[PDB]
Amino acid sequence: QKHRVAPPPHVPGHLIREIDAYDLDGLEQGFHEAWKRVQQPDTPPLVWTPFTGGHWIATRGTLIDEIYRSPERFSSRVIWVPREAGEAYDMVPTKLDPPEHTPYRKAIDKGLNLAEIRKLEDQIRTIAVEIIEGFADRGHCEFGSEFSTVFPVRVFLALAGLPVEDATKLGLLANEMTRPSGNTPEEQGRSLEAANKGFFEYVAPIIAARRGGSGTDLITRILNVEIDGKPMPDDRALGLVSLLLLGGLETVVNFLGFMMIYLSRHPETVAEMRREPLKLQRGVEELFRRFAVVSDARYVVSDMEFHGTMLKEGDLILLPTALHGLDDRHHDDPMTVDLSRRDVTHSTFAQGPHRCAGMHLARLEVTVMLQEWLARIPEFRLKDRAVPIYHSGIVAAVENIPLEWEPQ
Ligand code: HEM
Ligand SMILES: CC1(C)[C@H]2CC(=O)[C@]1(C)C[C@H]2O
Repeated sequence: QKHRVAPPPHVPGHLIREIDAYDLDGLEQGFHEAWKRVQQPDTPPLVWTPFTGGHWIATRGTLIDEIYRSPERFSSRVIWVPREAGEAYDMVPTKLDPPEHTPYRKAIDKGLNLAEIRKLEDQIRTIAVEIIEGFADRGHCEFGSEFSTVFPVRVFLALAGLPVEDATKLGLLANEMTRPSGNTPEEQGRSLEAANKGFFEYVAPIIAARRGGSGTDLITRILNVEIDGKPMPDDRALGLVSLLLLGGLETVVNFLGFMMIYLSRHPETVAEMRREPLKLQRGVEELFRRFAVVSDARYVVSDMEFHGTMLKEGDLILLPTALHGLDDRHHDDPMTVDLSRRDVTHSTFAQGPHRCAGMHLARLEVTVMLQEWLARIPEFRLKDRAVPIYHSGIVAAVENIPLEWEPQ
């Protein structure tokens, strides 16, 4: 039974749509397919749902892109639905608008910029190869539990200088951040609050140990960047390091599952990558267009009319990033991966000042993964009659991906 709120006076009945971002209609056929059901030919650009506390949903790529690019009109002071969870959320610098955001993003970029990420290629490759060689001769694996949940976590924990044994603890907190438990906005607010506290408890001793530290790990490097000519304050550092863990543990893991389910059903596309290695390298961004996983929100700063829609200060707008990359008004045949597509524009990493700081790392992990996978498992398929299981939320998830091949 679903919790419902009544529409506020400024929301007209013709814009109401019953959409549950934490359990989308049609989700059993796929996360991306379920969001695409919302984006019908005559669907208004902004629709309002009475679920998850009541909130708007942007249904077209142009609005999603514009909202992300417009922090003065759409603030990050709340970026989660329901509102109770968004108010409890404390990660840095995602809760900040410019100019407070700027010095912290500069600090993060010191650790995650493209030049720094390029240095990581070979250690990423050795992690990938080690895992793949564990099952490549077997002729089958469960891709989720044997690879996609293992490879990016091992990469990030090594990069962050953290013990691999912490993977389970951190994954459980991350699950409750992005798909918080509860049948009620207040309940989900409390679940996110508890997970966010778990992250802060975990990172606080690490921060204390690495301030002024001599380590070369990502945390030491970012933590010791000065903010306004001074050491980063404790409150900001806790949210900053927690956000790095959240991005490192619950983004690429889920992206890889969706990507691999598609490739397993499209052997002609896999064969193109095999025959043309540059098409793989140049085609990775088209994968990011096609397999968005994040759906988060912004806070309407002022009463306004936006794309013909009356919004009130404090209204929340959910931005399902899949509805940019998969918008048929932006991309012809949007559900098809076309490695040669010239225009790959998407909001999978969002836009504007908060555009994903980890995107260089994400791109490199995916590129190295495909290169090492195809070198050892060049052909593969989804097990006959297998049914992946899908979850929707602020970050989408998929599990049960049994793959099969003839060992080479
Ligand atoms: C498939 C992979 C990934 C996707 C789809 C993704 C998506 C996103 C999105 C949509 C945002 C903007 C959130 C908002 O402000 O509303 C973001 C921000 C961010 N991401 Fe990623 N991300 C990915 C990988 C990573 C990785 C591996 C890291 C490594 C730590 C990371 C770190 C960050 C950080 C620090 C920010 C905050 C940037 C800021 O506020 O200025 N992300 N990401
Ligand atoms: C929405 C995000 C994916 C993005 C900002 C968050 O809080 C994330 C959950 C991690 C980071 O990459």
